[PDB]
Amino acid sequence: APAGFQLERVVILSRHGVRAPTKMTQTMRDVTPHQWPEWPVKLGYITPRGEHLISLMGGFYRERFQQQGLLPKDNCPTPDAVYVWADVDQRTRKTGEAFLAGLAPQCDLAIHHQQNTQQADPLFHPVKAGICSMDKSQVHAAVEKQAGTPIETLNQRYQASLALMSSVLDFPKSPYCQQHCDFSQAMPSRLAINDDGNKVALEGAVGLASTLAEIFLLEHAQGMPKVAWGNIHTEQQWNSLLKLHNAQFDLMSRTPYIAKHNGTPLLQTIAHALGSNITSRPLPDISPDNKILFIAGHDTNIANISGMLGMTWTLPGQPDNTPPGGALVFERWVDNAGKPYVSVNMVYQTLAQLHDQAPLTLQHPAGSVRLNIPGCSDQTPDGYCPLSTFSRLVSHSVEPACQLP
Ligand SMILES: [Cl-]
Ligand SMILES: [Cl-]
Ligand SMILES: [K+]
Ligand code: NA
Repeated sequence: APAGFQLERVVILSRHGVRAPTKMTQTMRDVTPHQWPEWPVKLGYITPRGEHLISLMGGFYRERFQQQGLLPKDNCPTPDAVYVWADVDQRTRKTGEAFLAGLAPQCDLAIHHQQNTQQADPLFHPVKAGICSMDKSQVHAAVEKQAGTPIETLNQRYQASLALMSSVLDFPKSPYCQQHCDFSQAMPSRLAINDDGNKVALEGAVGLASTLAEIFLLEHAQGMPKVAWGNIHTEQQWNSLLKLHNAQFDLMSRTPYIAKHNGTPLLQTIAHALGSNITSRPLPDISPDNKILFIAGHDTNIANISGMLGMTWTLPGQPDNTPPGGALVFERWVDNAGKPYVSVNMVYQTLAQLHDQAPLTLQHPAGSVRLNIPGCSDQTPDGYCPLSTFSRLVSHSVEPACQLP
């Protein structure tokens, strides 16, 4: 950092770690003659390896923040300094615990989360929680705007990637094709919404391939002996398959109309934690002297925040834009005249770092991409957005109806 700059605190919005598939539907089984490999935990759970991998990130964060004077160079942080808010799911709660175990091994720290884990946390899922609702016609129009073309035509944008997915699956030899054969032709894209407008999905080949491609990446990150039945051989193939996943996320999570309805609570919380002079539902029991706020959520949350702030990225060595344990790290810096700024980085394990379970240290670091905020036209060439500007950008991107009551 520049002479005189001081790191005052950090807010980390992290995806959970490596998990088993959330579901394995009959369509997912039917589109390949091969058998999907069994995971060593319940569907949707983080695996012990996933936990380990998150702890490696915690250790990296410890080294980075110690070097910047934010945490002590040895022995436990004071507990007021570090706070975890995790979503209700096993995968997110255990990610929060694994982060603490890497950040502060054998320190007696515990996470926080919503008391009732059987209901949505409106910080992560305000629409499912009933805080606000989307208008179905507006969703359809906003997704088309984001795609730049009618959604029914989306497969035509991804012919090579869909053909590769077909070959990796051996789709033409699949029970699906014995009952219903070209992967793209068989499964045209369409946007499906429930009656209330609170459940939205991209149906068809791109949506399905997005899910499958992420499962292969997860298998790889889990160190399974057979990933995609041995059918992914090259970096180009990984990139081509994950292109479908990143596109699905751009459409279904980055699209600003959707992103602000799902992301308002989190963006307000993050901004407030960085020092924006706004009203935000307080996190229970958080200290005024908090230095590190770690929020354990989902890929969709990171994508929503990216859409609200107009941030886009590609991660060297990591084909998924929202990889397991990848996090947006928001840093509040002040210069020697006491002016506050926000920097934002995407910090992540490369595909190799996941697969190899690489130790992460300052000498052998996690990946990190410094982000441009396009609306922050005063952002410095070295990446610092004046907090006063960041605050105004947040204020214009949030949906007031979706603020936590
Ligand atoms: Cl289990
Ligand atoms: Cl495991
Ligand atoms: K900028
Ligand atoms: Na999945």
